[PDB]
Amino acid sequence: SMSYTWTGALITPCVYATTSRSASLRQKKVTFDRLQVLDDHYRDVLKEMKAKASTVKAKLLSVEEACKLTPPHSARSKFGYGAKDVRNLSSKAVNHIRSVWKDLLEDTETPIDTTIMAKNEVFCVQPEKGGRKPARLIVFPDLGVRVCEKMALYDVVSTLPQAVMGSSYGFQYSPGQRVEFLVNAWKAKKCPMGFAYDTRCFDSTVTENDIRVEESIYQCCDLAPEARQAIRSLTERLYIGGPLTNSKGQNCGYRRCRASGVLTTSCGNTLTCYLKAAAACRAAKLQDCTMLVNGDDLVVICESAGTQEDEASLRAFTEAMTRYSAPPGDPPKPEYDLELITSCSSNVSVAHDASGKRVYYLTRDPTTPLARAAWETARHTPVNSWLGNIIMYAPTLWARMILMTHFFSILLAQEQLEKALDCQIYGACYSIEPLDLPQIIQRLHGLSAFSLHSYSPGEINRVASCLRKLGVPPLRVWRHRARSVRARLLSQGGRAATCGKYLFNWAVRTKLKLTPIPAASQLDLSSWVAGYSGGDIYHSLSRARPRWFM
Ligand SMILES: O=C(O)/C=C/c1ccc(NC(=O)C2(NC(=O)c3ccc4c(C5CCCCC5)c5n(c4c3)CC(=O)Nc3ccccc3-5)CCCC2)cc1
Ligand SMILES: CNC(=O)c1c(-c2ccc(F)cc2)oc2ccc(-c3cccc(C(=O)NC(C)(C)C(=O)Nc4nncs4)c3)cc12
Repeated sequence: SMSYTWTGALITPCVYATTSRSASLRQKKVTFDRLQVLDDHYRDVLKEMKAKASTVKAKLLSVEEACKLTPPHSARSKFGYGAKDVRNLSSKAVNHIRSVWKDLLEDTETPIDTTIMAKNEVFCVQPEKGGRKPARLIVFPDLGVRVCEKMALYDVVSTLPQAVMGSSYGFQYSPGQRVEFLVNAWKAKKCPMGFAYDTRCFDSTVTENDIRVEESIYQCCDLAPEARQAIRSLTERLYIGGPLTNSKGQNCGYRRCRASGVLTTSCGNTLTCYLKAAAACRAAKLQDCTMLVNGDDLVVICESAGTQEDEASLRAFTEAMTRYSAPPGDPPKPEYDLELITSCSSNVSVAHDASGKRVYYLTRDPTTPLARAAWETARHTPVNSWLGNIIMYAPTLWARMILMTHFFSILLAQEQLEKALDCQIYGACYSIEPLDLPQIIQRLHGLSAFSLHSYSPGEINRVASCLRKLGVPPLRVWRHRARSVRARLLSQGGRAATCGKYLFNWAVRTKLKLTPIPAASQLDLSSWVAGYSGGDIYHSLSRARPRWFM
């Protein structure tokens, strides 16, 4: 069937940023009929997956438990109540949720309406690479449905993917753990080879059968009968597809593929992609495959059988994936250095800590993080990629020298260090206090993140070239600026001084010996686990039992 059908009704809205005018170009790309042929390899992997799912027990979340997970800036309900009312357990919201739930338990076929919108993403615009890129589409049900999804499937999506995929489940890793997995995977092979597999419009390639296969995996859990019916009804009425409505309330068409704004988007895409990829590994007869699946993103580390054999295996892998209804965007390239694989726009690099020891870390081209940050300083935005980039890429030269320096000088100038901000980062929305960045960074990357030096020439040159291209002052200017920022932060004591000490040690002539932050142990990061991209999940950072002297 067709991934989408359109009535022709325009997608209405509620460093450059893509608008809902360029959404028409995206519609042509994402619209196509799907051809899917399955085999024994696919059925075998599926059964092995289902067998692992069988070990899972999932709790049914209460109205309140589910309400408390709602982001405060989550799109308001067309039934006149919003994220705040939900979070506050307002009788109108709670009563409207209890009815949506009842309807899911009682109505098994009626499609649920979804809202289609364009996601305004800030970019740079490379004139050498060609032209502009279209805006991505966000398909999501009403607030009431969204709370019900959490009641039925939050515990499923939090525990099932790791039970099924184990170490292959990307979303379970902090950036430091992800790198540890990749490096060990690489080191474990006699002669390693690796590649990234990028599917052309993954959500669109997802068939209504793919969606039932994943409900079949969810159905292996020990579920409460209401959770079972909710999963069943949500599959038929929402996940397999339904009608598309713009912000103006007009019908835009109909969908028969993955909805990007549902709780099961990351989880379902991970399971689906893993299933197809593990099946394709067998079809292409790759030896000793290690997979890292992160939503629609895939990295395979296998055993090299020689340049010509490896190229042959990859073509076979692609042919299998295509049959499974997962054709590639760009055909995969085999790589013989781990640092050469690019996935989730990232690559593994190496540096030294304070004692000369090697430390691996994730990095990426800084152009987009810098442009988005340049836009975010220019105009107030409710979701800051800059803070997600600091947290995600804390060990990188560019996050430390440019992002940290620039934004702490602004927070200093606005006496807003204490003010919690909402940060994006791939999936879920996080409420983070900039003053907590050192503990966060220590927890996610290690104390070494504050002592990294001896960066590779390639990384240094990438960062420097990028600054020149974007009209950003050079690294020597940033070192100067970070010395004032540091000085002013130190003079403020407490967490602010820790920000100056730890985050800006790189800027001082004679380096300070940095001890582990004591308060880093008391931060609760238990929730940080799974990917909830479109999942509408809110996690505000908390600390159990704070020691007074902190
Ligand atoms: O050779 C030497 O010895 C010294 C050279 C040198 C060169 C330029 C300056 N510039 C400045 O001081 C000013 N801008 C900046 O000091 C500035 C800071 C951050 C900037 C950023 C981003 C960086 C990431 C965080 C958000 C801010 C961008 N641009 C920046 C400019 C350049 C700009 O204007 N816009 C963009 C556009 C896209 C990408 C980045 C930028 C402030 C007053 C005059 C302009 C200072 C020193
Ligand atoms: C298959 N591809 C991959 O696995 C990735 C590769 C890659 C690159 C090159 C390779 F040769 C291989 C793999 O680079 C990546 C960069 C980022 C992400 C990512 C995506 C989603 C969440 C988080 C995350 O870390 N988010 C934060 C809140 C910062 C976090 O800390 N999350 C946590 N989640 N649980 C505990 S902590 C990170 C994933 C990949």
